[PDB]
Formats: sequence, structure tokens, C-alpha cells
Amino acid sequence: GIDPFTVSKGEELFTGVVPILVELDGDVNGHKFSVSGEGEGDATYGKLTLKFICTTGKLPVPWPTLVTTLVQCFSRYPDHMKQHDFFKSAMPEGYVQERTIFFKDDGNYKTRAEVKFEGDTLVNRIELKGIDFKEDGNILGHKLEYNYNSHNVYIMADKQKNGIKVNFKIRHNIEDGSVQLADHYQQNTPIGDGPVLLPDNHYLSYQSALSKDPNEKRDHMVLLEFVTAAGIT
Ligand SMILES: [Br-]
Ligand SMILES: [Br-]
Ligand SMILES: [Br-]
Ligand SMILES: [Br-]
Repeated sequence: GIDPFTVSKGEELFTGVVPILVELDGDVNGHKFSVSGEGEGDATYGKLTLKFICTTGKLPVPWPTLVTTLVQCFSRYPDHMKQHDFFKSAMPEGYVQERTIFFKDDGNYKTRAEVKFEGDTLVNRIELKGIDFKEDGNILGHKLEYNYNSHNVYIMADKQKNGIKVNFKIRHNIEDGSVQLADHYQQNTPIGDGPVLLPDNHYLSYQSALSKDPNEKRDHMVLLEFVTAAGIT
């Protein structure tokens, strides 16, 4: 645990608007890149507003393939489900979020992130490793639409890791009208040793919109996103 006093513990840190910083270093089939993002989250409304920039030049993969990787503590948990909010309960010390993302008939991403507070800022620091991609596939060939769909993200307790398991399927729209499936396997573990809320089975409901900043000439993505916990009552 932490200094008891630490003015705000877990949920108390998210009652207002919180600045967010995201830092990602990636390597996909040897194409190395980095991304930074900045914005804010308002968990009362499940609301995220973020702008991401590829800091190394051109992004070697489509932006939509990075949305899931690039802060589930900003989810709106209904009052009646407050006891199932693992993500906020881990704060401020935070949690490790690990994924494997299988792109159907193509490669996989494996990601490891630490999500925690650094002062007033909620920070998501990620490493991403992609292998087994087709150089002419939908990912390295940049054949995905710059858009995003709504999804449910399914959560269960992992009592052995004092954490959670998460799984879900993302369907990316291909430029020919077809669909590129990306199956997500996820686990989160607290960084601290204190108690955390281990949830009953439930899900998060996501809506996401991607756009561009008309005055931004670097390779970038503007993201608006709303996230709401559901599935209990
Ligand atoms: Br793109
Ligand atoms: Br999120
Ligand atoms: Br969109
Ligand atoms: Br469920």
C-alpha cells in the first residue's frame, strides 16, 4: 500500500477531469516507431479526449490498430457496480496491462503497459512488439479505413494474480468493404500490494470516433471515446 495519508486513494482520484499522458514504443516486423498522446479523462462520464502523434515520422501500421493499446480506469462504473471497478482500485500505484492481439490471417501484437499516476497525471507507458505480419497484408500494407466501431469488452476476475482477465474482438474495416478481425487476450495485475476490487463477470461498452486535426501536419490521430460498465442488473 501507500502513505495512509495519501490525499486521494483509488476512486477518489477520478472524481474530476484528469490529464492523461500516453507513451508508446513499438516494433512491428522490425519497423520501429514511437507515439505520444495527451488529453484528459472524465470518469464520471466515461469520457476520453486524446490526441496522439507519431514522434518518429510516419506510423508503419494503421492508427486504428493501436486504439486498444493506447486507460480503462476512466470507465464510467454505475453506482450499483462500483464494487467491481478493479482499474480505479489499483490506483495510484497502478496496474500492468498485458495483451496478445491476434490479427486474423496475419500477425500478432504483444503489448505490456504500466498505467499509474505520476502526480496529477494518469500515465500509460507501453511497449508493443509485432511479429509474423504480411508485408502486403492489411496492416503493413495500410489497407484499413481510418475509422472505428463500438465494442463490448468482457471482464472476469483472475484471483490467482489478484487481477483480471479480459477478452474481446475488434473488427477493423478494410478498404474493400471487408473486415479485419483482431482477437484480444488481456490480463491486468496490480503494481501495488494493497487490496483491489476483484469483479464479478461484466463488460465495458465502448464508442469511439477517430478524426484529424486540420492544423496538424505530423502523423496523428484525434480520439474521442466513451466507456461505460454494464452487465450487472
Ligand atoms: Br490509418
Ligand atoms: Br480505455
Ligand atoms: Br470513426
Ligand atoms: Br458479461
